[PDB]
Amino acid sequence: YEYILVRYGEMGKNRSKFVSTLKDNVKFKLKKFPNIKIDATHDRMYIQLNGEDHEAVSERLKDVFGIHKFNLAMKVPSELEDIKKGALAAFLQVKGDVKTFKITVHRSYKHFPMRTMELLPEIGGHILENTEDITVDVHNPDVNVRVEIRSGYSYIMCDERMGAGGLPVGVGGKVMVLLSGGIDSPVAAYLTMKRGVSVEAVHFHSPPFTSERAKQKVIDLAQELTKYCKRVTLHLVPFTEVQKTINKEIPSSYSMTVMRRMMMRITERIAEERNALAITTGESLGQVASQTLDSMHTINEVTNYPVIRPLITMDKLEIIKIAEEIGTYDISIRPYKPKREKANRFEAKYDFTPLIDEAVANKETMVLQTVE
Amino acid sequence: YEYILVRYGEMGKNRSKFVSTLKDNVKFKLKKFPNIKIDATHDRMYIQLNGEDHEAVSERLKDVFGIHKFNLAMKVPSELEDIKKGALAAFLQVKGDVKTFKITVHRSYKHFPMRTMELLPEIGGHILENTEDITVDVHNPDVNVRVEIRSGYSYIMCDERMGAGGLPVGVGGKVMVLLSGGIDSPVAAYLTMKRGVSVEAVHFHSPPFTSERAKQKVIDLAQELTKYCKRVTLHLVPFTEVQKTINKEIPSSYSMTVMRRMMMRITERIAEERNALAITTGESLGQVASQTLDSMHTINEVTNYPVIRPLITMDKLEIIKIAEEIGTYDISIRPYKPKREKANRFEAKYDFTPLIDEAVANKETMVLQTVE
Ligand SMILES: Nc1ncnc2c1ncn2[C@@H]1O[C@H](COP(=O)(O)O)[C@@H](O)[C@H]1O
Ligand SMILES: Nc1ncnc2c1ncn2[C@@H]1O[C@H](COP(=O)(O)O)[C@@H](O)[C@H]1O
Repeated sequence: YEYILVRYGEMGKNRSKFVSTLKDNVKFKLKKFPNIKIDATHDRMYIQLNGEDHEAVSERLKDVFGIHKFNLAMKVPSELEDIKKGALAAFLQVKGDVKTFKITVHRSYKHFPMRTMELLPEIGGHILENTEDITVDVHNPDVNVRVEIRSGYSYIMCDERMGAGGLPVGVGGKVMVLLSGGIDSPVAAYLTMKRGVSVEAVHFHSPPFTSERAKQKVIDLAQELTKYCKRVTLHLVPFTEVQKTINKEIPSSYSMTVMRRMMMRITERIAEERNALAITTGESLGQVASQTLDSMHTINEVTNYPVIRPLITMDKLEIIKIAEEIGTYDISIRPYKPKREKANRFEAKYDFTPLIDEAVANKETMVLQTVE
Repeated sequence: YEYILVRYGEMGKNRSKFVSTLKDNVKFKLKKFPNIKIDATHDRMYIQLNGEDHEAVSERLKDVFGIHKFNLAMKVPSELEDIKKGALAAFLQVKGDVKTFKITVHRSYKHFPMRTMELLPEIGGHILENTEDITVDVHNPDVNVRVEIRSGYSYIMCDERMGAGGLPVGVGGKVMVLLSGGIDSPVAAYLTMKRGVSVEAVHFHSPPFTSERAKQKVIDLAQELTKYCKRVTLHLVPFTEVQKTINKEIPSSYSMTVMRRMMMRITERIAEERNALAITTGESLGQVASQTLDSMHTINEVTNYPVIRPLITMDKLEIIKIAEEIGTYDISIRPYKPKREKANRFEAKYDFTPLIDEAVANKETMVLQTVE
C-alpha cells in the first residue's frame, strides 16, 4: 500500500548499467502515475507510491522486462508498535479467501532490541485480536506476513507477484529486427527484447503490388510490441524498384534468393546507420514455409553481422503459443537449393549498389508507443 | 503385437527424402532386432515385428526424431471373425488398470460388407464374452479399441505412444556444431538434430594446458548425443600452437577475441571439407558467462556462414531443463567491448594462415555410436 519493492532478475559497472536501464524503463511505464518516487539501489528497487493506486501500478509493472518479482510493502518506523500496525495493514490489503496466516521475520538490523523468537507471538497476537474468523498455520498458511527489520524503517509484505523476467530492455545493446506480417517475426522481436536487447524494426514493402492492409499489419505488430519496451522504431523500406530490377536482371529461379540477399544488404546498411550490432529474423529450420539450409547459406553470404535467429530450432506450436501469449497472433493471422556460385554469377550482371543506397536513403521511420 | 505403425511428424520429392531418411534412422536403431521388416509409404511406416519383442522395439523407437506417434497393431485378414479376434488380442496386450473399453471404427475399405453401425456391437460383444469384470464406456473408456478396415487386411490397436517428434535426422542437411564442456553446447547440438539437421561436432582443445579429463567430457557429451541419431562424428582440433602464438602476437585485452575468431575461421574451413552449410554454437544472450553483443559482433566478422544459435534467447533454466532431460547435464557439470577495427589491426601484425591450415590438417576424427 505504501511501497512496491522490485527484486531484480540476475546480473560493478554491469549492475549500474542494469539498474539505471531498469529505472528508466519502469519510470517510462509508470509516468502516468506522477506522484511515485523511485529509488533503485544495486540490490533492490523501491517504488514509493505516495497515494497512487498500487493495483494500477502493479498491472503495468508486470510487463516490464528485468523484474523477477515484486512486493506491495508497508514502510513503517522500526519499533514493535509501528511494526505491529504495518503488519495488520499489509494483511488487510489481501483480497481473496483469507482464513489463515503465518509470520516470518528477517532481521537485517542486528541491534534491534527484541529477538525474532519474541517478535513472532507479538505480531501474530496483534493481527489475531484485530480480525474476526482467522487463525495461524505454520504449515499451510493463506497469507504469509513477512517482516524485514532494518534500522529506522522496516518493511512488511504479504503480496508477492511474479514479474516478466528477462533483462531490462536496452542493457544488452541494439539490433535491427526484420519484421514481416507472419506469425514468426514479431515473436522473434519479443524474445530479443526479453534478453535485454532493444530492437528497431525493419520492414520491406513494395507499395504498388503489396497492399496497404499488409503494411498496416506490420504497423499493428510493431504497435503491439510497445507493451514490452519504451518505444518501437519502425523503418519502412520501399522495395518496389529493387523488386522490379530483380525481375528484369535476374533469372527467375534465383529472383527470391537475390531479393532476400538485397534485403540483408540494405538491412546491414541501416544497422550501421543506427549503431545496431546485429540483425534479428524469425527464420526457423524445417517448417513447410521455412527456408532450407541451402537457402539460408546462400543468403547469409552477403553479411558477416550476427544474425540472431530466436526461433531457429523452435516448432510451429511453441511459436504460436508465444504469439498468442504476447497478443500478436491474431494480427499476424490477417490474410494478406540455391548455390552461392550462381547467386554471385547472376548478380554480377547488374550493379545493385545505387538501388541499395537509395532504398536506405528512402526508408521512412515511425516511432510507436503504448497509447495508455 | 504383430505390427508397429508409425505416424510421421509433418512434411513430392520432399516426402521421399523424409520417408527414406526416417526409414534408414529407424532401421539403424532397430538393427539388433533383425527379424523386423519395415515398409515406409508416403503416409505411414509399417514395422512388421515377426515375433520381436514389441516393448523392446517401442523403447528404442521413442527416441527417433521424425516420429509423431506410433501404435502397436494387429494385422488381421478382413472379415468380421478375424477382426473380432484381432480386437481381443490387441485389447489383452494392455497392461495397467483395465476395467472399461470403447470401440471406434474407421472404414477406409468402402466395399466392406457390414456397416460401422453393425460392427460396433459385434466387436464389443466378442471382447465382452471373453473377459471377466469388464464393461463398455462411450464417455470415459480405459482402453480405446480402434479398428482400421482396409481391403484384404485390417489393423486393430489400443496402445498409442508418443514419439520424439521433430524431423528425421539428416533430412535438413548437415552443420558443424562447436562442442565444449559446458551445459550449453550439447543442448544446442540436440536442438539442431531435432529439426532434422545432422551435426558433426568440432572441439578445440589445447593438450598441454587443458586436461585429458576435459577432453573426456566432450567425448562423453558426444557419446551421449548418439542416443538421438545414427552416429556422432567428433573432430578434435589441436589448438595449443594457435593459442601460444596469440599470447605472443596479440595484445592481451584481445587475445580471447582473436582466439574465438581463429576458432571460427578453422571451423569454417572444416565445414567446407565436410560439406556442412552452417555452424551451430551454444551461445546465448545476456547470461553472466555469455558474451556481449559487441563480442559476438566482432567474432562473427570472419565468417558469413550461417551461425545457428538455438539458445540465443533462452534463459539458463530452460537450457538446464533440457540438458537434464537429454542427460548431458551431469556430464557438463564435471568441474574442469571488442571492436572490429582493433581486432583487425592486431591480427594484421602476424599471418595466422599457416596456423589455421595446419590446425585443419591436424584435426582428429572419432565416430561415436550408441553401444547397445
Ligand atoms: N517484407 C519483409 N520485411 C522485413 N522482413 C521480412 C520480410 N519478409 C521476411 N522478412 C524476414 O525474414 C524472415 C524469414 O522470411 P520467410 O522465410 O520469407 O518467412 C521473417 O521472419 C522476417 O524476419
Ligand atoms: N573449446 C571449444 N571447442 C569447441 N567449441 C567451443 C569451445 N569453447 C566454446 N565453444 C563454443 O562457443 C560457444 C560459446 O563460447 P563461450 O561463450 O566461451 O561459452 C559454446 O557454446 C561452444 O559452442
